[PDB]
Amino acid sequence: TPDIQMTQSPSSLSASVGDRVTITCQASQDIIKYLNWYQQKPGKAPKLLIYEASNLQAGVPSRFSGSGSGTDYTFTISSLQPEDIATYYCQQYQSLPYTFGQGTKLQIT
Amino acid sequence: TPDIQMTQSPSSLSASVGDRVTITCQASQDIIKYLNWYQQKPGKAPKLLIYEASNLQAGVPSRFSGSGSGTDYTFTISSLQPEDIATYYCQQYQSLPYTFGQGTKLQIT
Repeated sequence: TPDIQMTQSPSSLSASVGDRVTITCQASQDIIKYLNWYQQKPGKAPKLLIYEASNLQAGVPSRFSGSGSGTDYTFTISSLQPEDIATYYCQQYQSLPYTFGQGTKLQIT
Repeated sequence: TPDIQMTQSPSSLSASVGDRVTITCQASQDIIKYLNWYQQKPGKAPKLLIYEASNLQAGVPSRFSGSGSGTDYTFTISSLQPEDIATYYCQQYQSLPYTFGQGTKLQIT
């Protein structure tokens, strides 16, 4: 069985405080809605932000949101803040092995 | 609902090539068997090694194995190899939000 390949773009981004930022993920096969988004700050374990494409988890600020279906999904930060500097990942769980996108490093200009 | 907290030990380990290495992960509540193990090399995304406590994924060397149930789980490398140097994490998926242990950094002496 071929793995499902997740393609994330862009691989790095720098923006100013208060700007809007979007990250996309595309799957090589339809995964219906089974996609998660994680945040990882340096030296730390990943933290689940959004479950099943669009369900925001507890303790996550409302300026984060997720959308999409089929093969194409989007992660949005409506107003970038300093504490948001991290690497962000998408992950599919439609089929084993679960795979991650390559990651987007976010930095402030 | 309280989160389920995962406690991983040790947080860091140094060992020689050919040694046996074990990493433990304990949950603050019974998670039955719903625990995954991931490998992460620096600058790279995590890779799923083991699903539902003991099911080894494709492409993974047979020197890796997983065991446990209830609240206590173990990850074993039967013979440490240089390509094994990475950070390893456990993750529960019995309840949302899914949580990770703090990670074990593995290095060679």
